[PDB]
Amino acid sequence: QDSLSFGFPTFPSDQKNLIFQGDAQIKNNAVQLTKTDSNGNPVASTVGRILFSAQVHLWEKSSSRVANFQSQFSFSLKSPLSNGADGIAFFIAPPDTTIPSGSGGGLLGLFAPGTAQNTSANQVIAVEFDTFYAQTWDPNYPHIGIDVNSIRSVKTVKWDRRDGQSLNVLVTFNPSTRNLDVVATYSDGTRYEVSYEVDVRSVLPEWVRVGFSAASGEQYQTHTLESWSFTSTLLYT
Amino acid sequence: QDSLSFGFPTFPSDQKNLIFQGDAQIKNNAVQLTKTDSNGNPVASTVGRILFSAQVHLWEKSSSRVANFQSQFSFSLKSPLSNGADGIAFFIAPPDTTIPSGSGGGLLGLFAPGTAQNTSANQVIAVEFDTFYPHIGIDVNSIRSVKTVKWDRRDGQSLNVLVTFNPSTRNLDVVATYSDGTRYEVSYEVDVRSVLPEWVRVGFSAASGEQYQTHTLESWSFTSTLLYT
Ligand SMILES: OC[C@H]1O[C@H](O)[C@@H](O)[C@@H](O)[C@@H]1O
Repeated sequence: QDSLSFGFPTFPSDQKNLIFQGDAQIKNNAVQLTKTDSNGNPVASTVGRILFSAQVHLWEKSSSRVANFQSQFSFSLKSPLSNGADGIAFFIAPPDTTIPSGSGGGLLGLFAPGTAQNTSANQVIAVEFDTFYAQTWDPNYPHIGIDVNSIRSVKTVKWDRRDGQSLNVLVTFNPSTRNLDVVATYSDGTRYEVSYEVDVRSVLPEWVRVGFSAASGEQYQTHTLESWSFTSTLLYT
Repeated sequence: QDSLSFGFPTFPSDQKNLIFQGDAQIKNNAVQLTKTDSNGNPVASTVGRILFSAQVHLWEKSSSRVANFQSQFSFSLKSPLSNGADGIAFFIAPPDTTIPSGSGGGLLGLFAPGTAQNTSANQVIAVEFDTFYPHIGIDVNSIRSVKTVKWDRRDGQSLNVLVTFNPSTRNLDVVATYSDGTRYEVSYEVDVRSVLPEWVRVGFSAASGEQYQTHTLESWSFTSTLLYT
């Protein structure tokens, strides 16, 4: 299809179009990407991801078209301790993507340790929310980063972690300008913006899958996806 | 998801979210449900169907919600014969639906002979365009339409159809038009909750028995959103 869109105002436990990987699962109408105990508390050494089953047509060589898309979502992080790790990320990757071996902790379940910074060995675009808890490639402060085939963000902006508070995020890609814009805000109006120019055609295959990934190494916290809407349409360029 | 939409203004041969069953395949940016030879002419004894990959959340028991959906599509039928058959149908069925053994010809690849008229043995809502007088029929768990209206078969002309379901009135409305303004309408009240499971798949089916014709799906757009009834 040239156009595709779907919306999850909440996440009921009766799911049919979500691909669950690692420890990801539904609890209390939300997606718990990282493992939680019976008390609903976060645990260490856990990784989880989800993908929408339908494949998205990102670009079409044949017609020289590239999709215009936007993903809107909300998440919250919680922990008994004052801070947590490691972070959550929205990502776009090849349809058959699976959790790489040894991609826990700071790798957010997105990259393999041996090729984490090798742009030629990866095909992925991600918007990460790093809670910088525990000191090496990205800035030494919590931030929102845009990753293009590397765990080392090509662009970042300072960010603030607030326990238990939902962050509303809007990610958009405009094929005529090639700008991938990210806007995140807390209910009180605190806003965070970061954008980057990138030609998705040279980074990802024509058909891709979209979803989220999160991980906790030694330090932990829950990475709870609360809502998610996505729309995409191929446009002539 | 509570809401889902997709649109195929055309059907390029590079598809990833379509489930092809029977002889259905893409040819010339269109879906050819029934088999065609090398020259592109229709042949006898052929059945084909396609379903969209992602399951549609039709209704939800917990929240007591039911989906408001719209399916807009266009197709054309061509046949050198004076009596092309058998027809094409838009249908909604359980996720694991497959072509029933012996469902060719008049059964349109939708029902099995033994239970084609046994409502209790089927779970499917379909809107058929039968050409073997020609008519538009609304099927609910049976090949025996709950109602039909007269229709005209125009060889090689595209018919634009809009099928909608309003959970508030439980009305399933069908509107079909030819490019000259010729209009056909038929409506039926039905509670989809009592007919289909909460999650379903949507697609099209077509077949030709001894008499034949091409069944070409040219475009298709679908949208669905759960609402409070
Ligand atoms: O094609 C016309 C006709 O051919 C055969 O007689 C059977 O397959 C029927 O079901 C079908 O209606």
